Amino acid sequence: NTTSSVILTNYMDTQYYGEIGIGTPPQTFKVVFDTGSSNVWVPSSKCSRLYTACVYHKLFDASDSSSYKHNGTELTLRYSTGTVSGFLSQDIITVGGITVTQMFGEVTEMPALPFMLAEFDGVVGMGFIEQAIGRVTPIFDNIISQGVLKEDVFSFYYNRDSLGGQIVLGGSDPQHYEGNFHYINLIKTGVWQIQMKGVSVGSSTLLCEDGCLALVDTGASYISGSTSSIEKLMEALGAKKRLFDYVVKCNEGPTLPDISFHLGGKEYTLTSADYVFQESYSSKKLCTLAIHAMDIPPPTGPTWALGATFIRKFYTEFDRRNNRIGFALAR
Amino acid sequence: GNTTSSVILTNYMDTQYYGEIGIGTPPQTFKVVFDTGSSNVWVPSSKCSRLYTACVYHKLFDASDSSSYKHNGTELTLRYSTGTVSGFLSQDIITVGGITVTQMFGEVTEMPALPFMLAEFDGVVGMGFIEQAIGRVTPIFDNIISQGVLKEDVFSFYYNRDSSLGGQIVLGGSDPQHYEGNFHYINLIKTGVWQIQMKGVSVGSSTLLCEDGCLALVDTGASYISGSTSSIEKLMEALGAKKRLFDYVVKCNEGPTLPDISFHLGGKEYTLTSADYVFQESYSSKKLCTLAIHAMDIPPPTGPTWALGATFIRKFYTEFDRRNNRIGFALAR
Ligand SMILES: CCCCNC(=O)[C@H](C)C[C@H](O)[C@@H](N)C[C@H](CNC(=O)c1ccccc1OCCCOC)C(C)C
Ligand SMILES: CCCCNC(=O)[C@H](C)C[C@H](O)[C@@H](N)C[C@H](CNC(=O)c1ccccc1OCCCOC)C(C)C
Repeated sequence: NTTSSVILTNYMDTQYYGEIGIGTPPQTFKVVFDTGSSNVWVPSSKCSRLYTACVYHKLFDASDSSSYKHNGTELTLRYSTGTVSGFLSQDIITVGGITVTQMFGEVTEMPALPFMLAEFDGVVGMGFIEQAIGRVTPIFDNIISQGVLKEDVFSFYYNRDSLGGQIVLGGSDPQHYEGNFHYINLIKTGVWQIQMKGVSVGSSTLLCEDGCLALVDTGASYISGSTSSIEKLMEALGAKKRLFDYVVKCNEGPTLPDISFHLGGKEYTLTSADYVFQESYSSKKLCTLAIHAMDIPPPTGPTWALGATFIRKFYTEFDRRNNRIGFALAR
Repeated sequence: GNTTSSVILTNYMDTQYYGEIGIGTPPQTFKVVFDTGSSNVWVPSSKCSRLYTACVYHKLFDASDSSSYKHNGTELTLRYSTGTVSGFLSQDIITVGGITVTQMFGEVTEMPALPFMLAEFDGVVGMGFIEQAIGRVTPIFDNIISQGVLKEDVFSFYYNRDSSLGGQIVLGGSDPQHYEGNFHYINLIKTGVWQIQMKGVSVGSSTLLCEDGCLALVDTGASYISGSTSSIEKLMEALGAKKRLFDYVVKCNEGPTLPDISFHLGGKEYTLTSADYVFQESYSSKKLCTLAIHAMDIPPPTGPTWALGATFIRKFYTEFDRRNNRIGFALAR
């Protein structure tokens, strides 16, 4: 019976990473926990000094984990934000309390933009075996294997910028949501994607009636749409593009409509407050939105994806055993 | 025997963790610190001259309202690492969460404003052993233990990342809703004090410091992790932080990059990443955020020691096991 709770760090509301320890003795890295992919990886005490990205991070030393059993496979993880390439090996990862012996990637090649913007070191994928590049069996399907935690559900709390945020493997941590869940169902097992039958703005449904797809990605900073969805949405908030990104001007952020994401029956609404990055109400300044365009490519893509922005407002729970997702007001 | 009481605590800015005791019949309630570095109990006294303006700003024990107060009057002076208080003895019934003890305590009559003008708590409930209690005033935990009440002769401290309950002490056990993983116990070097042998602090990668060994008192009534000036400043050299008089300070936009500090308590490696020890009020180029580790030299009564205060208890649930004279740490949640 377990609830293993991993406490997270909220770095500027653009990224929340918590920590695993790998090896015996454990070597701890800060990692993001990603429901949009399935492979666990950390940098290697091997990663080329010329990837400022290796240099900078923390690096796994395969020769200090007594328990380490190498394997070899050149792994190539193409992520929607950049592609890392390393080689596969085995050790003991400690998650919270739990201890799983898990094959992971040792990243060797690591392309600086963006993993040097990564304030973290690696990713644990809470995704599916079906997404796992090279059928390496993911940590949750594997922790599940040993049968220790008490429900195979795991949930995410992301806090506003303090606690920071937590993952609870085994159930929900009830102090951080209010009311009871209402679940939405996976379209097909293999992805934590669900169906939005619309995105409204204030009142009027603007797009995505005759619904479009929703990836629920905990390893994502924002709400994302296709360039042109996001276009029409910005176009309606009044928000305008500055150079990179869209802004609105701070004193007017109170004015903006709500977006409402109609997920299966219910409506998950977000106010200006939840999506405008409000460093003041100054009349004299521009304030960024936390909704962003990002083209996800088509295995998985092209899809809208609900990352941190959504999850700060709604506690999410990933009900692995019923292949569905729950949401409740987070607090 | 069998009982567990739990005291609840209020967390003021991860710096002050105070709970509340009731002394007297009727009870005068006082906000106090449950301190494992000292072993006397004291509260400000009605007789404190209000020229000490800490006594103007605190709540005082007016002993002519307790029907139970038993005079005793021996003066004692309490010399803490941060400042000294002086006063005399008294006896009355203190309540420490449900449990009731008659207890000899100090009525403090001279309370120097620095640093107690700065303290949200009114007094101290020393949780140490009798070998460090000034004047042998048999410590509150030995009194509850002679009462035959508790399920186990242990107390546990849970200090919470501030922001709903601030923390919780359990008397007689350990609450497994605030720890995960298994306990890890480190034995005491001597009986008399909650101090354990520690070998090597690691900044980032290599055992930078306390290589061969040094002591670590695990003091719940202290906000920071302390180390000897002669040793912290080298740790501080490495982290590259600045001295600003009483604390250390780093340019705020560095914080979230500063290398993990690791502690080697008795056979495992307890580790703080840079959230754990950095008071991130900003991510600016300007603004200096404060590191929550700073130097301070505990005097050689209790050796010169590293003191592991609320920055470590905040991550590892601590069970002070008096019964086997050892301290166990586990993960907090
Ligand atoms: C198996 C190959 C992946 C297939 N699936 C995908 O690519 C999904 C569309 C999305 C994918 O999971 C995506 N979440 C990956 C993320 C993206 N991370 C970054 O690119 C990243 C780098 C620097 C700074 C921030 C970044 O995002 C962190 C967001 C997490 O904080 C909540 C991983 C690497 C932590
Ligand atoms: C029995 C006499 C032995 C004295 N020995 C010692 O001085 C010990 C080594 C340290 C001692 O435990 C020390 N921690 C005492 C504490 C320290 N507190 C303060 O100095 C202090 C003053 C103002 C504001 C806060 C302070 O710290 C409280 C921190 C507790 O919150 C976790 C007392 C005065 C409440």
